[PDB]
Amino acid sequence: TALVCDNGSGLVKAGFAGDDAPRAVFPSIVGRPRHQGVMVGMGQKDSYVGDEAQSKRGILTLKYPIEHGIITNWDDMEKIWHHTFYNELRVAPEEHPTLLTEAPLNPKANREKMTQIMFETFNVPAMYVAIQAVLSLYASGRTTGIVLDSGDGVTHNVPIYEGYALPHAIMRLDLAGRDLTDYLMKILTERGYSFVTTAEREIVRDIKEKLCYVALDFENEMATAASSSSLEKSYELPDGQVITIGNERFRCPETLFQPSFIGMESAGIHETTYNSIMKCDIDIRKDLYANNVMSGGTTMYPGIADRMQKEITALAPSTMKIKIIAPPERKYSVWIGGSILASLSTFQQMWITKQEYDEAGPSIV
Amino acid sequence: AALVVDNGSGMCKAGFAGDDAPRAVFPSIVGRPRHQGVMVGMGQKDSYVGDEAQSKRGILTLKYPIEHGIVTNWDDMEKIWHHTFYNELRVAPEEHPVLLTEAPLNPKANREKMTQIMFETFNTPAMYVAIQAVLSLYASGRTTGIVMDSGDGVTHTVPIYEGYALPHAILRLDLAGRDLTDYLMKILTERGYSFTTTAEREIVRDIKEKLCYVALDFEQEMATAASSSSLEKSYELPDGQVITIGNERFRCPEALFQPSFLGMESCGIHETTFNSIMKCDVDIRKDLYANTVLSGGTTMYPGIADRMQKEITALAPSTMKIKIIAPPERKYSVWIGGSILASLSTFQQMWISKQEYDESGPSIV
Amino acid sequence: AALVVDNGSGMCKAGFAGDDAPRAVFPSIVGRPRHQGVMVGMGQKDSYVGDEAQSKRGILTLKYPIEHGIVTNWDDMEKIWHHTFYNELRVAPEEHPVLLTEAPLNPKANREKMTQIMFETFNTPAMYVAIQAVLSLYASGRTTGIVMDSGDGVTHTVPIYEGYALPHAILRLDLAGRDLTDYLMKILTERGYSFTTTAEREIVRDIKEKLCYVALDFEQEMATAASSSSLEKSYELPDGQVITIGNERFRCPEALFQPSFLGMESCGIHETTFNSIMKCDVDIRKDLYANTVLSGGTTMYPGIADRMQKEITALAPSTMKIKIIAPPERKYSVWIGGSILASLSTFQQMWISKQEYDESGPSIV
Repeated sequence: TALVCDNGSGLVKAGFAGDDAPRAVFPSIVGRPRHQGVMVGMGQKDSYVGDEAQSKRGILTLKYPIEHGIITNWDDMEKIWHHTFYNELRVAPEEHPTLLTEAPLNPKANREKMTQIMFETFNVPAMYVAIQAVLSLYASGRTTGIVLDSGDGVTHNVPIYEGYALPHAIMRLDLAGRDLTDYLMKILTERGYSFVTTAEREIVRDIKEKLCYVALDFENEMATAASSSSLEKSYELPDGQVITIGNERFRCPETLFQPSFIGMESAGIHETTYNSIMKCDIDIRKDLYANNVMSGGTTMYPGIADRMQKEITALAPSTMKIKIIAPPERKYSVWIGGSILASLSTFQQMWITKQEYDEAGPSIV
Repeated sequence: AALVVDNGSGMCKAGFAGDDAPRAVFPSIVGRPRHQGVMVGMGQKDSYVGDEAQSKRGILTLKYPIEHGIVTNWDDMEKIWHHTFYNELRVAPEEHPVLLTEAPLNPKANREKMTQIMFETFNTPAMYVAIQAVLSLYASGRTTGIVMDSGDGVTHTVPIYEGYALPHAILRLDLAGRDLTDYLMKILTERGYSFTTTAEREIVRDIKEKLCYVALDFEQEMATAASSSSLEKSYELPDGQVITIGNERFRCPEALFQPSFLGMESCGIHETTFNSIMKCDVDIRKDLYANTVLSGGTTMYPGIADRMQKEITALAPSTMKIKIIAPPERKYSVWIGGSILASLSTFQQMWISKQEYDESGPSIV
Repeated sequence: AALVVDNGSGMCKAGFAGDDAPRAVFPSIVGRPRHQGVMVGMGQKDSYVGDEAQSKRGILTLKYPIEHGIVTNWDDMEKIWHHTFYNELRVAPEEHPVLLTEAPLNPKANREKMTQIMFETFNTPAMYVAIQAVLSLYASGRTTGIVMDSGDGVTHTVPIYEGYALPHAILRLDLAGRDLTDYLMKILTERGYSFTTTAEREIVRDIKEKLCYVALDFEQEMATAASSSSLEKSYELPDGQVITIGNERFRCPEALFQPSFLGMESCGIHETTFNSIMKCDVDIRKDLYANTVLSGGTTMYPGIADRMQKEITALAPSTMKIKIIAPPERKYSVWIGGSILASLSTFQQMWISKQEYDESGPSIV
């Protein structure tokens, strides 16, 4: 049984081929001690990764290595690719062909850095790297179509004709889950609660996952929010201090459609979907909109699919009937797309072997 | 069973002698695979053709081999027939004698060239090259008459005497399909509904069929359209605007009768008819005016017949019955007429066989 | 003196008739005030626009009013002209007639809507609108010919007959300024150059202009680069180490002729031009070939002229004298051709007068 790993900014997803649900599923944090120290039971470690890092947080500084769908630093990444295959997956990489994910339109050196490292350090008999959005479209049973794959780092749009992405029209919008968490922090503060730490960044991303809803309309909602507490959700902080959340519960996910609110001059998601298809062929536009597909983290919200239809349904070319598929299991989609493909009795001529590396080197990726 | 292959200018039809609808229908396109630049490896098959080539497009050079009925280029046209046999009907031409379509106003040297290729390269047992309109009258169960084809870019009026065309009078006029569709694009430019070619030109064509018709009288229909609301038809999008087209619907067919609308020099389509008839035999003339028959895609406008019968009555001697025979299936009349023809046992006493090619060569048809 | 307003998709150009070079040249941007929160208010100037908006940026939702020579919004755009008048040229258009320039097959309703805004909102005495390319053929000193424009967003190949564009041949191909540079970034990164998303996209653009060209033959330029370091050019960053880029400099512009590098389903800058010309009149063609002009910024890669003369000679029949004119100033050519037409009084007895909008209304364009 071979390995599949959808890494992200915030979330790694990993395991074996053909397993329905993933084995390793963990926050890409590496974490440094704020003092030298060893206490009881276990000798001192240099960094803490994943879940280890998430519990150690207060006595750490936390550092993420993947930003915006790109792996910035590799040192940190190895500490994570250790925490998979050894800690979470509980095997030895030696027996096991591995698949890692990649960003729609990742630079070449980066990709071949994955291929260098996994063949040297983790020494796997075979590796594959595979493009996130496409693997989602696969898990969703389709050949052609357009994906919105959004996580803590990035939202992409990747138009696909017949199992192939059209690179020229990929939108990579740098507004996503991190931008939506620190904003939710900022606006809960702009209700009237004092948020302080990067741990309280978890408190907000929790409210973000549980209480939020992509405003089905923006203006109709603000009117009812002003008129009635009816929209408010109570929230027990780990303190016991029951707070409130009301108009912000839509003001936060809304930033996907309007970058105006925070910072950028750019188009909101509805415009980038439509816009990427303007950069695409007319014949296929129809098969692209017919099958919009969603994955990642920052797709997971209430209202967002319903919204994603209506908002565009005002913009596309004259025949192009739309339908926004956000598979309910969507976070794991890429990995389901990976796992099954990686189990395919065909796919054994699609892996890169360790031998292929020792003959030809990293640029084979 | 023998073949009928109706290579309409952009769209080849095929099948067998004795069917009621064409058994292989496809775009007569040859795709030449390409990216220039000295690509190190291209792919399989030097030319694609047909519905394959339609999907394959962006990687092929797509062009119709045919122009107006005429083989422009014999090489990529040969690939059209090569497709018909060993791809479309999955047949073997050495077993299967083929009726071959030829346009109104199409002599001599391609017949002469056609009989070469088909008897040497594709070793057909026998063949007959046959005028598109001359079979179109056969589908309508007739033999004397005048048939009017208008397909994509061609009108055609062919004075048929007894299943024989009188070639000098066969008119071809530069008015059909596109010249009405790009003109209909220019009709939706006063208001106007954006399509241009980015590339909703197809949707313009799509309006043409579903929502346009013929004014029996232009003037009373103008004032009646100015009386609004019943003539206006919504061309809604499953998306944006519920666009409304009114004046359009009768405006665009009218360029057939008044070449004022498009700038082009023409007598009316009614006078095209007259200028086949009066150029020929007189003892057949109300047998022409009473076997005046229609063929092709641009004939199918709902109201042309009532308009035609009238508009020829404005011209012809009083003492002639104008009787506009338009068949129900006038899109495929040529293939049907060919099916009937190659269901005559007497088509054996009629086509040219292998024998007569190996003796006479090219000029035999 | 009357006006000429070259609203190139991200950069407008304005001024008068008679002037050599553009008199107001600016980022076609109109920024709305923003911030969200909900607070006291804002107050002054509901849209800061032009370079005022370009300095502002991170305080205003700036947006791009055009994309692919298609106007994306009219409200923002109206304020581009209003800026042009009462800020840029400091003029009032009720005195000053305007000339405007659009895309080759700028969508129908965009042309008209444009004029409405100019005739009732900005009440011009007169206006001549036309296609950006037609003017650029007049800048090129021609009347008949074909223009292959490549700005930032899309190509256009416009068969102009005697100062008139023919829309049925005019093709538009999504290969331009962005698409070159986004590749060039992905191709610097093999050496780990990695400017990614700092700010240095404009530096990958600075490389593009200052150091790139088009290989004459490709495979022999490959071996020539592989004999090293006269083809490489070193590069000091605004702040940063001297880099060296070699193989790049032709590899990226080749990719106008080659879509496989970008990974796209497209024809090459040479062939789309061929397929544009063939759709034009058999006769006019001789001097469409013999007067291919290049215009727009993304043609500017050195070597393209000798390259493209050869490249069309790979595709066109030998009986026509191929001769690619490319002007040294192929950014300003559309305002130059603009100013040529605007300095010609025959077009005074020919442009859209206010009175003709009082007669015909929106339809007049």
